[PDB]
Amino acid sequence: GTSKLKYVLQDARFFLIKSNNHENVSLAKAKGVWSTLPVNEKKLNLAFRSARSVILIFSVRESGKFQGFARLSSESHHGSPIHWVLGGVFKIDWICRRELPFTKSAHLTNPWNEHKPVKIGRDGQEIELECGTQLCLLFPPDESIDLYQVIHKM
Repeated sequence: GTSKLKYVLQDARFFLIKSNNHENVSLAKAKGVWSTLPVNEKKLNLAFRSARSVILIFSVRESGKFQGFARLSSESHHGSPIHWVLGGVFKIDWICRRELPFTKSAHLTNPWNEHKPVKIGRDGQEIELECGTQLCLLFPPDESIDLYQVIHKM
């Protein structure tokens, strides 16, 4: 079902994360971590303190798709070295590891990026609440993830 997902997304904040390659998203999916440039690190740390859930929605540049979305479980901290393909490290809990093609989100516009389609935005672009909620609900359900665990951290 979608009820626990909607609960996690209630009053959440949403950020578009762009990656240059699939390897970095695969690493983040396996290790439950993400790292970003300092200008975005500061914004995510501010948002983590401000909202019950902060959701990162990932897209690999030129893939034409989103690769999934996750929730921040920590502020950034400075751990084991991650061999990214090229600041601090955020811990993240994945909510959906399934893909969504850009074609399926063509009806969604982001008020915080001039009402451009939500697929459009620089790495770190915030997505307004309604658009972000609708985008996350478009993804295929990831039956391998139990959101009971995610709820306990809020």
